[PDB]
Amino acid sequence: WTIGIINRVVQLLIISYFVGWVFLHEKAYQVRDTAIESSVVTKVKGSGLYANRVMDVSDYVTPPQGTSVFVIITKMIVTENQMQGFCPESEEKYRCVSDSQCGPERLPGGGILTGRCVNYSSVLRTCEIQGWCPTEVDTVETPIMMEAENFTIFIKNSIRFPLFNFEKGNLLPNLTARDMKTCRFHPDKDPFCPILRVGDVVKFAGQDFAKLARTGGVLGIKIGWVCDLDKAWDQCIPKYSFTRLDSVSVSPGYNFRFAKYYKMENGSEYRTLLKAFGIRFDVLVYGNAGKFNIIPTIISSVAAFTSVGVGTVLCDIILLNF
Amino acid sequence: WTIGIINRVVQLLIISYFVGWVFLHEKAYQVRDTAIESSVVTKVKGSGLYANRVMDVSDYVTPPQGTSVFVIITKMIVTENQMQGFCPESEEKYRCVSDSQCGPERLPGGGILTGRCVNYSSVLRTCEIQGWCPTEVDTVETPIMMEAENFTIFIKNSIRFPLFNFEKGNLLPNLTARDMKTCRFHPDKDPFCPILRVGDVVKFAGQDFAKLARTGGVLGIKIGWVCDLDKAWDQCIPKYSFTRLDSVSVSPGYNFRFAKYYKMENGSEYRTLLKAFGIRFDVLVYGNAGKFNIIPTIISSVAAFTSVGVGTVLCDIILLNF
Amino acid sequence: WTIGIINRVVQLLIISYFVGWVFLHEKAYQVRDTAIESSVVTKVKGSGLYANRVMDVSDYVTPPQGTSVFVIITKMIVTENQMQGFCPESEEKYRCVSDSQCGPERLPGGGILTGRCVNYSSVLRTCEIQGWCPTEVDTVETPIMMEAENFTIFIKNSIRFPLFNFEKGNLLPNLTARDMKTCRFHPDKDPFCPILRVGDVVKFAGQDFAKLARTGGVLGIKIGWVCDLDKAWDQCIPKYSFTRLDSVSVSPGYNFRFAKYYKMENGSEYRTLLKAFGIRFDVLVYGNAGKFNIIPTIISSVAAFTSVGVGTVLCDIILLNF
Ligand SMILES: *[C@@H]1O[C@H](CO)[C@@H](O)[C@H](O)[C@H]1NC(C)=O
Ligand SMILES: *[C@@H]1O[C@H](CO)[C@@H](O)[C@H](O)[C@H]1NC(C)=O
Ligand SMILES: *[C@@H]1O[C@H](CO)[C@@H](O)[C@H](O)[C@H]1NC(C)=O
Ligand SMILES: *[C@@H]1O[C@H](CO)[C@@H](O)[C@H](O)[C@H]1NC(C)=O
Ligand SMILES: *[C@@H]1O[C@H](CO)[C@@H](O)[C@H](O)[C@H]1NC(C)=O
Ligand SMILES: *[C@@H]1O[C@H](CO)[C@@H](O)[C@H](O)[C@H]1NC(C)=O
Ligand SMILES: *[C@@H]1O[C@H](CO)[C@@H](O)[C@H](O)[C@H]1NC(C)=O
Ligand SMILES: *[C@@H]1O[C@H](CO)[C@@H](O)[C@H](O)[C@H]1NC(C)=O
Ligand SMILES: *[C@@H]1O[C@H](CO)[C@@H](O)[C@H](O)[C@H]1NC(C)=O
Ligand SMILES: [Mg+2]
Ligand SMILES: [Mg+2]
Ligand SMILES: [Mg+2]
Ligand code: NA
Repeated sequence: WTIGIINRVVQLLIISYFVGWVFLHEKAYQVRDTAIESSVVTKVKGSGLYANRVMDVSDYVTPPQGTSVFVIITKMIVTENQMQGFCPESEEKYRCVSDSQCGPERLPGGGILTGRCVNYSSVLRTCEIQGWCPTEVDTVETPIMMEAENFTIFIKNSIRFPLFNFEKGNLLPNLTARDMKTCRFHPDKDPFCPILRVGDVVKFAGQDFAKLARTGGVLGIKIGWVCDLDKAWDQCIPKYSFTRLDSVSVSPGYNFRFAKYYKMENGSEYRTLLKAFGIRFDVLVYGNAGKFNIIPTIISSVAAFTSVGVGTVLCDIILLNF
Repeated sequence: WTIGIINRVVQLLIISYFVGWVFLHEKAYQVRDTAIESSVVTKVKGSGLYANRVMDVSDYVTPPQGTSVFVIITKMIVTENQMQGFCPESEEKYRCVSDSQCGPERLPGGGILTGRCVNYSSVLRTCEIQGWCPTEVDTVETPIMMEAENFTIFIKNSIRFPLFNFEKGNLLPNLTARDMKTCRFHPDKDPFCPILRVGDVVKFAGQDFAKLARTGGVLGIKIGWVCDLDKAWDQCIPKYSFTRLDSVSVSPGYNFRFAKYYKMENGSEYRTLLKAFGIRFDVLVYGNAGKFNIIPTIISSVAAFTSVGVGTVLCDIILLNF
Repeated sequence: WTIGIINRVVQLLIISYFVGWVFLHEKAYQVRDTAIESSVVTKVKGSGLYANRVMDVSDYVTPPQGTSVFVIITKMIVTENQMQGFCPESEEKYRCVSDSQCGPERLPGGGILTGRCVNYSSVLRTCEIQGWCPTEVDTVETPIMMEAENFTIFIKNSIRFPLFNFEKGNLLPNLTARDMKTCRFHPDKDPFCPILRVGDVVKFAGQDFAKLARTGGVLGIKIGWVCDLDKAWDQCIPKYSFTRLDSVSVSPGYNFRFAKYYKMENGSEYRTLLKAFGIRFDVLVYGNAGKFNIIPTIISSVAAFTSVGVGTVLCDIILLNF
């Protein structure tokens, strides 16, 4: 009966269209490269005011070289002119009553205890320690450099898909509405401007510059490179997303210590101990490309052929049986 | 004969179970993401004693920001108060007899030679050089800061599987037997404590803190994120492994030079030249996840179908022929 | 007719050889690992002359620790002895006529403006600013440290393929024609020498050390690890390639600012502001290995079987029809 092949031909048409759109949708005919080889170079611009001092790129930016990870110092605690010596630590947790509870057995991971219970002040008695004297008082409150919000982060990214030897950069003057020296990344009005306003990045990650500058934090300028190398070089485009990575028992925020080391005319050594709070930026470059390949096109093809081949039989069984 | 389909039905049962367990075992039905997007933040705590000086985080930790790569200085060679000038180098390899063998042709990659053969001491005659005077004597023996062993490395890691947009952190208070502020990673008793005792990491990598602190070395806190995103968020868990990366013609160990730069009241410049030996830590974040997908489930399915389909024929040939 | 199976047997022979060589060529029987876990340690050696000063590793290398990203300073602009204070900026773009155009509305991202239009010199009138005084004059011309060309970059790389737990290093004394302490990477005469002459790397990337040292730049020592773990450990070998990553509205080159911070006997603070130009090196470690696997061998096998199975029919149709 001719209806049997019009039933069969219909079977083939429908089933094969479903399969075809599914595999055509998932690019099963494509091999994929997911090991993006990126190089990141960053440049920060801005000047701020902290106390009655002006902070510039050399002052609040560390490291200075512009790696994929860099810090903009917003707040900082200065313990000026420390000197190797003996002095009572200021932390209440070192509170003692007698030199009997200031032995090595107490606070092992801590600083170096002399073994004397000394009077830091009249209201606290703490174990004495050898080290940079006097000790740091990390419990006071200090201002934050608000100008940092208008600072700007320029991200130049040069990536390479090595499986296809397809290298490209994120500087695209045609894709940017404005000039490169003056544009400013807006996810909508200019999503390819490589210049990000700090405060902008803070918002894109959904965070408040006040609390963030106060406690410090870690943000991620995520650069995504999802590309179809079957298409044009013009189509491999970077998409910027933004997220906070520290999120959140443990106290949020981010701070590190570094000393400026000065020496005296007679030769004794002294340093300015700096506990720095700021915003660390991590440029996370992800990317994956896909090219037409003979092999995955063939495994996907075989898959589709056999699949439709069983579908038409099971459907003959379901229709006939009904 | 009904035995033919009981022979055939048995064929199908057995062969199909083998194939089924193999593919079910290898998760061939799953697509996999192997491009983990990790952010690493580290914090070291401890104080040590070196000579009659106390070293703290600002002193022995570099860089101070807590990147994925950081150094804990254990030993260091100080050449204090160098000054641009002329002086005889101290290395025997620069030994000369006359200014005839101290020409540019000799030791090209080396320092800057003046061309004079001068008497460094009474027992060595070396070519004179222009630079930081006096020269470094990197052949003496110095102590090591043993307290570093009790120092602690806190690793906060925030990773993201971008193919499934599955981000998660390694801070897991439920998975940790003790509190987070006080736990200590033990591969067995607390394998999810993010705090690693330095000496502990040294042992997990199978190394002796004495020789290591003496010569310096490179260790890897490997964080593995093998995950089945078909399963629960609770199942994506990090596994910490540890390894030494420098291993091993070339001299083992690890050392770098940095100068503390000081200036004089009259304006001449002088620096403290520091050859630092220590332990570099590299947090190597690896990870791969797998989710059920229609496409790999289909290619794997087709594979299994055709495979069993040929197996039953070859087995009919082997049984019948016998 | 026996010719039908000699036609069919020929069909099978030819078609199956084509398919077989194609899949055997693409290693479809192999699973692949593309997430290389590399550790990079670098060491630079050399001394150069800048002005009448000698620069050594501690002077021109930053950071000093030898990460995967490091800078060799070739040129630098010194603004010595800056001091918080008030002074007219020197950039023409801050040119003013009256204090009316030196309000916060002007040059928002810039430094901190006092609001006074002051006379920097007799030929320029600029807005006054609070900060490090005097201001930087980044428009003059300075020399470059040419010795840097003969400097040497030693790259020790320890990678790990985690899907197969296959770790290995790039130090291969057997593969190197000469000793390790004295070899020098030549793509041809010694492609496994881990020591790269700076100038050499500059050439391999197709660049001129003069213009590059003048304006600074970013180069990539690309280490490739393409490996067949079905083969011997001796066959997993690294291949060094070289490329310039900044390439190229925006001004080429690379420069960053850092200050050396000095303090006075009476306590006022002053710094040497350094705008550094040099060559940044990025060791880009890529790698992918492939091992024989049951699963991809099976999907590829099924693929080939069905494929040839349809080929012989379409060819019977093409031959018969002809
Ligand atoms: C580490 O601390 C313990 C106290 O908790 C102490 O007994 C031990 O001596 C310390 N280790 C070193 C090497 O000082
Ligand atoms: C950039 O713009 C010019 C127009 O002058 C065009 O010819 C060129 O193809 C564009 N390049 C890309 C990569 O779009
Ligand atoms: C150096 O001078 C300071 C005060 O000027 C003094 O406190 C210190 O003890 C001196 N150094 C030595 C080794 O006496
Ligand atoms: C590099 O060293 C050689 C000696 O090995 C010397 O002849 C040459 O001039 C040096 N290159 C530069 C740029 O100084
Ligand atoms: C953590 O513990 C609480 C118990 O109070 C539990 O409800 C929660 O689901 C746990 N979270 C995870 C991720 O296990
Ligand atoms: C600065 O003073 C030191 C000793 O105080 C002296 O050696 C040096 O020559 C002086 N600087 C100059 C340029 O003379
Ligand atoms: C940022 O700059 C604008 C001028 O463009 C200024 O009005 C605004 O107050 C600045 N933001 C902060 C936080 O100072
Ligand atoms: C290195 O050379 C020695 C020859 O003494 C040889 O026995 C050894 O197998 C070689 N190792 C490799 C990895 O080629
Ligand atoms: C410190 O001395 C310098 C000159 O020696 C002077 O310019 C400065 O004003 C002094 N510091 C203070 C706070 O007066
Ligand atoms: Mg304290
Ligand atoms: Mg020496
Ligand atoms: Mg300027
Ligand atoms: Na298949």
